[PDB]
Parts: sequence; C-alpha cells; structure tokens
Amino acid sequence: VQLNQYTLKDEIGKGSYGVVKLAYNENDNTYYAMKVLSKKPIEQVYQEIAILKKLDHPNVVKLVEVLDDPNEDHLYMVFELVNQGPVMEVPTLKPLSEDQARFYFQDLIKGIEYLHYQKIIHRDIKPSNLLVGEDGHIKIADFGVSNEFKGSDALLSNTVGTPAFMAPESLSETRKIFSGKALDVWAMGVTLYCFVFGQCPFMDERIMCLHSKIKSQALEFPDQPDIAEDLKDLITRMLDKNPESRIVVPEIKLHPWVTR
Ligand SMILES: COc1ccc(C(=O)/C=C\Nc2cc(OC)c(C(=O)O)cc2Cl)cc1
Ligand SMILES: [Cl-]
Repeated sequence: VQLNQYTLKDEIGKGSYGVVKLAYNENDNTYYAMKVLSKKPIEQVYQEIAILKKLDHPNVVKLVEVLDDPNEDHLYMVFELVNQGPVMEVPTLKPLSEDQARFYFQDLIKGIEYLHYQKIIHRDIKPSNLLVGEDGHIKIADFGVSNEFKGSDALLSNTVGTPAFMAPESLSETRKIFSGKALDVWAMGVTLYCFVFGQCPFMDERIMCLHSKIKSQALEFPDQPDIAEDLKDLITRMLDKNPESRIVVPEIKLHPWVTR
C-alpha cells in the first residue's frame, strides 16, 4: 500500500476528518503520521494547510508535505510523528497526577500563547489533540477548525469544535459575536479538569442537555481525587462562563498553581 515515497502502515488515529496512519518514508527511512481525508467544504481543509504552513513551535505539530492528486479522492497531509500519541483518552479511570497535569499544562500554555501571537485560534483544544512526543512533551494537533484573524483578537460567530469543550458564549443560537482567545482558554480549562478527573465537567448524551449544562450548570468538583485549592481556583477561573471576566493566558502563566 504505497503512495509515492510513503508506505501506509497501521491506523494510529481516527476521527470525522478520516484517519491518521503510521507511514514509512523510503527516501529518508523515517516514520511519519499520515492524515488521510476523502472529499465528500474541501475549502476548510485547505485553510488548515495554510495555517499549518505558517507554524513552527516545539508545542505545535509540523506539517511536512501535502499530497493532492487532482485524479484521486484521497488527500494526504504528512506530519512529523509525535510518537507516544494522545496524552489521555476521556473518559478514563486513571487520570493524571497534579504534577503530571502541571507538566503537560505548561506545554499547553506555551503552545497556545504561540498560536495567539501568530493570530490563530485553535478551537479544538482537548486532551486527545495533545500529542506526547519523544521527550515527553506535548505538541498541539488538529487545526481542522482553527481561525486566523487580523487585529488583536478574533470576532467569531460560528460554532465548531468538540461539543463537550465548547464555550458557553459560542452556544447562543442567536448568532451573536464572541471573541476568540477566550474560547481557547475555556477549552484549556475543560482540558485541565479532564487531566485531573478523567471526565469532562459537563456531560450529557443528549446534545441539548450538554449545551444547557455548559451554559447554566455551575462547575462542580468531585470529592475524589482531592485536588488542591489553587488548582480548583485556576480551573474555576478558566471555566468562568462570562468571557469578559474569564482569566486570560498572561494571567494563567502567573497563576500560583502553574508556577509552583
Ligand atoms: C499511540 O501512538 C500514536 C502516535 C501518534 C498519533 C497521531 O499522530 C494522531 C493524530 N495526528 C494528527 C491529527 C491531526 O488532525 C486529525 C492533525 C492536524 O490536522 O493538525 C495533525 C496530526 Cl499529527 C496517534 C497515536
Ligand atoms: Cl479528549
């Protein structure tokens, strides 16, 4: 099963986009992650490639090349392999320790800060898009619904990403305008909660009820495991339902739980 210089091996990830397969480059004798899509708009895929091309940071994945045959339904995006895979699956019954979560969250901060400087809102931050590399550090993946903006922030009206991680101000259903950086902070907060608890803070298999909880259910902490007050404060500040008072990234950097 060959595609120019790449030999497609087993599937390593999966999603609505298609699949990611391990891949072997015969030229340089090296494994890569191959994202395979099937046209079925396709514009959005090319928006991601444009964003990805501009990105160069240790906590962000690296697109290597794009293989697009006008006469083939499949479109191939070659990424550098982040060899240990997602940092966790949600839900799990073995969440990370605080110090493990702190370690990874520190990577998340650096990556998100870089993307915002580069004027990219990620919009699909979640533990399964945080890939763990050879040195144990996280790289941010799946820019499938990211936005680029001009100015100091994005002014958005569309609702995309993973539902359990969407921010309440993006679920208005009246097409209201909301700012972009605070959407990534919210999802970072859901993510950190997942790190330590192994489940999202707002769950419901009915989508209406999931939206309702995100918009109107006060954040609740499980008795177990008994996490630190300063970590509760940080998650509480990141999951502030009012994006105007929600904690910003420069404050997250300085937060007591992050710096200890
Ligand atoms: C346990 O071993 C494993 C090692 C690596 C993986 C893996 O790489 C999975 C996802 N890969 C990606 C997906 C993307 O979106 C769908 C994008 C993007 O579109 O930005 C980039 C990448 Cl790299 C999985 C398991
Ligand atoms: Cl996840």
